[PDB]
Amino acid sequence: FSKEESREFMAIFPDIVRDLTDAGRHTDIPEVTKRFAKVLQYNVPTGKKTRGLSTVIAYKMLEKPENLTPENVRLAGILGWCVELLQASLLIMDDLMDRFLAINDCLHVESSLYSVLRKYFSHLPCYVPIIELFHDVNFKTNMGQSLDALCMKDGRPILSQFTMKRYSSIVKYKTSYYTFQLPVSLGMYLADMYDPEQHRQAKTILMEIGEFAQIQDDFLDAFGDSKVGTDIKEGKCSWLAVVALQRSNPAQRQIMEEHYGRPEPESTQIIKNLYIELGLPATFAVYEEESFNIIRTHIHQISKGLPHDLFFKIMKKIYK
Amino acid sequence: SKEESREFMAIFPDIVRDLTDAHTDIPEVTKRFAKVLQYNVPTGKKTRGLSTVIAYKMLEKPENLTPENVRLAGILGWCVELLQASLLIMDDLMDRSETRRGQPCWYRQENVGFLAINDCLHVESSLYSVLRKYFSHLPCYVPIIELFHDVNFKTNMGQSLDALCMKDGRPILSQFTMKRYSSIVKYKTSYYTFQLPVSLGMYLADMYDPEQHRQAKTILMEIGEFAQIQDDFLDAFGDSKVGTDIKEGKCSWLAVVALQRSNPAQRQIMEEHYGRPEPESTQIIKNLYIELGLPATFAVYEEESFNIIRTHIHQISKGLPHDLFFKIMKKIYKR
Ligand SMILES: CC(C)=CCC/C(C)=C/COP(=O)(O)OP(=O)(O)O
Ligand SMILES: [Mg+2]
Ligand SMILES: [Mg+2]
Ligand SMILES: [Mg+2]
Ligand SMILES: [Mn+2]
Repeated sequence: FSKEESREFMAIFPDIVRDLTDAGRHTDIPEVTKRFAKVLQYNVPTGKKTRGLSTVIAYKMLEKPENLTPENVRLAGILGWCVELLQASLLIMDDLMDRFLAINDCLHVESSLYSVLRKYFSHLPCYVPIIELFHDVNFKTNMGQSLDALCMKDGRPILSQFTMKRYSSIVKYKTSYYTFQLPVSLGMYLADMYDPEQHRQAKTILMEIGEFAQIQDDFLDAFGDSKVGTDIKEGKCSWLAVVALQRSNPAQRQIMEEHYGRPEPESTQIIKNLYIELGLPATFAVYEEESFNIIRTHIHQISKGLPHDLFFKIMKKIYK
Repeated sequence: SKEESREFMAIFPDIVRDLTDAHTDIPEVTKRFAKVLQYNVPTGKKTRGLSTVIAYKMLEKPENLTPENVRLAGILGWCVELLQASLLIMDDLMDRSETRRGQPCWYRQENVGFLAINDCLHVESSLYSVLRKYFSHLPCYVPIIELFHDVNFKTNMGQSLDALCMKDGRPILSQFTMKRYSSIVKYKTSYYTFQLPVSLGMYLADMYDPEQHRQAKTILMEIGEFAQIQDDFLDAFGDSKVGTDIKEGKCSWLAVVALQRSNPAQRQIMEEHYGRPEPESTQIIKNLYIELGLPATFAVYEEESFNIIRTHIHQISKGLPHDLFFKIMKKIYKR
């Protein structure tokens, strides 16, 4: 992202906080409104805002050059901040259901994005498609979180649940819809692109990129140079665990049953040793090359009047 | 009414099918979501959902009250019940409560716990899918979506304000003012319980005049304040649900008025014993409420508030049926 794109995007955030904390309204509840400003300030605008900035970039690469006014690019930035409010609610729910934050802050922050949408977009033709997209993405993300939870019982991973079909569904519902589809579909709607066939062609490619993104992340959790990866300790339905179970003989499966999802550092090393024995690094290398080629082909084939350069830019960001 | 109750209850199974059986790649999680809805949504009194139907029936032109429109009002009532179910799932986890409507709290069910947070957000998100299915073609669609999102935001402000009356699980009695109490009740309870059903009835009746919505709101916030004060009173003075407001350190009307009326010695009993787990501390607080004459104070408030609200309803500007607001008063005051 350019300095100009980043600075213009960041310039919106203080307005969003003022909008949501009723600045100029003279509220009857100033204590809790001031607290909510801190919830937003402490949790929403920090670090990389990749999903929010991707919303702006998607809009800039989908819209007609003539319509790329400072006003329309600022609307794209506001949609980007609504994606970041959703991201912040999800990260808050993560901080809560593993560990100042109150349990209802995740609900509150999620609800706040709809107030921002009403303020800035309610008079535009894209309003209803955009709110329905956020509604649908919220519901599907919750389904993905529940499907992930159905892989654990009484603090132990259920290895019979670790199928590639279930893994692919968790990644799609829990992560890819809100991370990859939502920014691009928002850019399309702000560009007055409503055609279901266009959204569908974008979705096919974005779910493929999202699957590689999570598989790469799962690979690096164990095999990256260090955050220090805890997927094995936490019993996560990781791509590595799924493929290990596909590749295991009965003796190797017994090692997974005994040592996967255990707190002891030695058990994490036993699983890493089994992943090495099973050739998961070589399997990832083959998958990275094969998935790159398939996705590149699908982007070359993209039709329905969609630009290729947006999808190539997304693919190159993930694959480097 | 038997007919109203049965017609309303008949809609629930269709809504569960709409939300779980219309994602064919993930049947395990749709089957689980059906159980989340079946446990948390349809077993209560459904006062708020039924009140949405009654509000609509009293706001709509009699000649437009078709079975089809009454069913739409019922679907909106179930969306209110979905919102409430999400809120109580979350509140029960936050308050670590044992039971709700005489069932174990959802978060206490095997392998839920903090996953109740995801179930809360899921149940709330689900009502917008119901709205899209049945209302997307109607002029009331966007006002209704916006009302649900705004009431969710305001209810969260109420829940967070309630939490600013506690520090590390101990009540902050300096926070227990009638001003803060009134604000908690308005935002945490009255908006979703009283404003939302009536405003939904108004929108389905194509009544969009913000001033009609404002006048309804003034009366409904007054009725909602009495409703919560009565509930607080009965938590301590009701005849056996066994009330635990004292043990929980709740910012109750009884605690607020006790602090107004207390001499320094009585204040110290509140400081020492309010929000403690020991049964004898609850007894000490109840005994202080008796010493301070809170029963007589409630009896006077019940009489005066009834008369003041009846006066305000008589003054409601034409367009709104006084009968609707009197019917709500009669439900709450039982007269
Ligand atoms: C944003 C959220 C989660 C709002 C909760 C709304 C609500 C009605 C809580 C119950 O209040 P309470 O805990 O004072 O009373 P009860 O005794 O009914 O739990
Ligand atoms: Mg990871
Ligand atoms: Mg509670
Ligand atoms: Mg009560
Ligand atoms: Mn509570």
